[PDB]
Amino acid sequence: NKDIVTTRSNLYKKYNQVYDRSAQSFEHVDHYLTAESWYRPKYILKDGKTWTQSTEKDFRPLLMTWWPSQETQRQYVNYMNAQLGINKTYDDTSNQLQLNIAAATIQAKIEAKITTLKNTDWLRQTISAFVKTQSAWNSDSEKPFDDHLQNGAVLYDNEGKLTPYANSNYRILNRTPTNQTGKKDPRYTADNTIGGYEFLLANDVDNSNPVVQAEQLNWLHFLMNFGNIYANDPDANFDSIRVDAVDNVDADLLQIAGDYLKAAKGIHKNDKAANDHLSILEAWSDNDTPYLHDDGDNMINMDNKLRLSLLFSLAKPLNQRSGMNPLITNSLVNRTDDNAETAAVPSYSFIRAHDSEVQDLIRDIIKAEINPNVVGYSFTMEEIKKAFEIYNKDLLATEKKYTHYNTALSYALLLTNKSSVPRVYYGDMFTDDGQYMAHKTINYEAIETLLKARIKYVSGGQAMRNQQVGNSEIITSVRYGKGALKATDTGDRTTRTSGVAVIEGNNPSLRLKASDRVVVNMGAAHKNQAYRPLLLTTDNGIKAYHSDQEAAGLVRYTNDRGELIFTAADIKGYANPQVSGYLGVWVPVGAAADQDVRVAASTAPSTDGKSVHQNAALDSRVMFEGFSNFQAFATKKEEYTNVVIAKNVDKFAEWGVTDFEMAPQYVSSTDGSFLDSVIQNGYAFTDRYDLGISKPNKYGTADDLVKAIKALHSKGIKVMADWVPDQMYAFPEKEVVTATRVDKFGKPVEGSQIKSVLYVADSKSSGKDQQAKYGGAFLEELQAKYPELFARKQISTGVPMDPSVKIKQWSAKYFNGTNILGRGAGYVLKDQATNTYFNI
Ligand SMILES: C[C@H]1O[C@H](O[C@H]2[C@H](O)[C@@H](O)[C@@H](O[C@H]3[C@H](O)[C@@H](O)[C@@H](O)O[C@@H]3CO)O[C@@H]2CO)[C@H](O)[C@@H](O)[C@@H]1N[C@H]1C=C(CO)[C@@H](O)[C@H](O)[C@H]1O
Ligand SMILES: [Ca+2]
Repeated sequence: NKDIVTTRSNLYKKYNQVYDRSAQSFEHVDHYLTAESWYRPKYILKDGKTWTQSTEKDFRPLLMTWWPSQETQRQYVNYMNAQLGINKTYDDTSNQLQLNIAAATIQAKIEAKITTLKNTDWLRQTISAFVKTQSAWNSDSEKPFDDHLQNGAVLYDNEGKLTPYANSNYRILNRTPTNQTGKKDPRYTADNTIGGYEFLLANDVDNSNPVVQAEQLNWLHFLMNFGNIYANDPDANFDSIRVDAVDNVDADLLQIAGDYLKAAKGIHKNDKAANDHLSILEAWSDNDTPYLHDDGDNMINMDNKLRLSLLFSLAKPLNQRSGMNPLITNSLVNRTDDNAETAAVPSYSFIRAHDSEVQDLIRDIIKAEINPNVVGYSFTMEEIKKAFEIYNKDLLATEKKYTHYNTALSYALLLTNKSSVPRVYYGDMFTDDGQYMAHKTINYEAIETLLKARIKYVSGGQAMRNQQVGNSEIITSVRYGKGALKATDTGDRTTRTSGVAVIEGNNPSLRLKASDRVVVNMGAAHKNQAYRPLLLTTDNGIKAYHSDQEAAGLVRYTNDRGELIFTAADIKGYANPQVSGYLGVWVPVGAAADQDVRVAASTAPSTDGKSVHQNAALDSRVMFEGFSNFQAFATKKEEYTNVVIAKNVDKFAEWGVTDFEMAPQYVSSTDGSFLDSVIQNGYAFTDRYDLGISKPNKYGTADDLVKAIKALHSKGIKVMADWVPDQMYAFPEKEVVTATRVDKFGKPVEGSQIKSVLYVADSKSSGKDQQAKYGGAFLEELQAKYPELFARKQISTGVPMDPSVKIKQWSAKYFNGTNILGRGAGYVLKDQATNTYFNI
């Protein structure tokens, strides 16, 4: 209640009283005081000598003259004595007068050191360190930890009497696509659970708040007009988006993004529009794909079934590997005989991504050889570097203990499968660490060969076969050639010189019997035809054939029925750094050097109520995830990722890349509280609009980004922006909130001292950043052009988006809560007499 009276505390107690009752003599947060707060007293004991008359800019720790309890005063006195070379300690029976005289001595010698040592910085550090020793002011009162990635979270109370500026009518949690109405959707049964959880990392954005929802749409419009807005260059806009962390945010965002793409880009009218803005989800629940399909196929999800199938049938260690038939049937699309003009559901397919099956491997290495107590993905840079030593040796072993086997086999399937958009991971062609595109992996040659051949040969219907041979099994996968959807189609000239056969085994012990025959039906267009190898497993790796002349001596022929026939002389198991099993790829002889069997999207009207259609034109696309979490930091400008991308767009065009998925371009925060802010990938940020504008991002300056987008567009490659509405990191201004310790679903942890309790968070942006410039700056334009976006009543809330408020400054009122900050349950100071919080 406004008046810190200093009585029976410190011998010097009438000089230490507060300068005035003004708030400007206290370092306060929302007019509360913290254990680390400093204040301006009336007099300063200058050099610990003379009670200097004035105080001006002379702020001193409040813990120098005031304490919450006598026990804390004693702890402070013992601590500060040790810090200042005063060899006296006071145990739990010493009395008040002794403590006040000790505190006076400590004050005097503090002021001596302040005038000796130039500044007060050391005192800030020493006071905060002491405060961290106190359980009411550190992690101890925030325990027990839980399986939140960062050990826990607190949820901000919607009605806090002491913090009404942080109140909310929303904070509706866990409204995943499965759980969007607050009840588990009865349509979707592949996932038993509620399909996600609200609290993932750092400060959790409340995407149930209509004002926030509107600001998310503002941001989306900004990214898709980045060229126009920042550089007045319409050739430098992002073309599409990736929706990050779908299962940790309110699913209303899916309708908002879809609606926006329909209204602003017309993706629902024809395939040309849709494919010009092909947008994706990172949505891990198996309900998300049927959900997104019922929603209109306005975006596409990953095929997680196919992914797991590749992982467990090919990538895992030999003794943990599953049988091979899942590669055919355990997918969105059963590829036994895929003869459809248009598959039932669109999707993209991958084996590794910047996060998936990379940071998992680094964590495995750390947990098993460095620090067994590693928490989630909260690595230190030192742990990361020691782990990449192990990782990089394992990559080249024949017997891998940590990294994937059979990468080239995985890509042989991904890049010749029908009915999916493959997404190539950067770190599978180039090293996961090091400078951008500086070092090829051992699989670069095979993968590049596959990408080029995909342009030239991959089209038509598909047939996958699983054949038990000798002591093991193989699969064949065949594409019939352009224009041949069914195996009986005899084709035209281009059919004859396209199509492909892939043969794989996942067991190095594979031995065929002398009587075994692998009869690969190529299709009715390929009777009595010469075929040559594209990829062949060898003893030490994979031989790639880049031309018909490079393979001139290995030609073989189909019989009169269009069958290639293989025996033990052709197929056996191998064990080398690239293959644990067997891989062979064959193409028909004689395709023109410029043969291109891809197909452009039609402008014919769409008539089935979906926007994206998995047909030959979409199957003609290739997505490229163009970064690695663990890229080195550029040492000179020519090593900047976006600079290098601009310098190699010819390479991406020759690989058939149609969609370049760039890293998130937001300037990263540097708090190091998660992997993303340690290696600074772009997913941990404080300013949604700072795309390398105030400072370069890890990939270059904003002009480097503009030039990279233009260079990609100059080859017809579309460019994808990473929409990250889940969380934000490292806000520069503190705020006092009413909070409750919770699990990642928002359920309160009992036995917790944080329960409708004052808590100090970092949750205000500066008001002088890009957010303050652009926040809500396009809502009037968007409402004017597209009123129906603001008319829709969103599913989770029952109301429209609310664009009547612009978010120029983030504040706790717009967030569900935060990961625990190690500040404790009692950081906000109370008058001990009245058990009342101090306020000004
Ligand atoms: C942090 C990163 O992963 C997050 O999701 C993880 C899931 O919680 C895992 O369980 C795993 O999914 C399995 C499902 O739980 C399971 O039910 C099944 O349906 O599918 C999986 C097993 O087959 O997947 C994730 C492991 O990475 C989170 O949802 C995801 O969005 C996160 N990655 C992006 C987001 C951020 C934060 O902005 C960044 O940390 C990353 O770099 C982004 O890529
Ligand atoms: Ca969330």
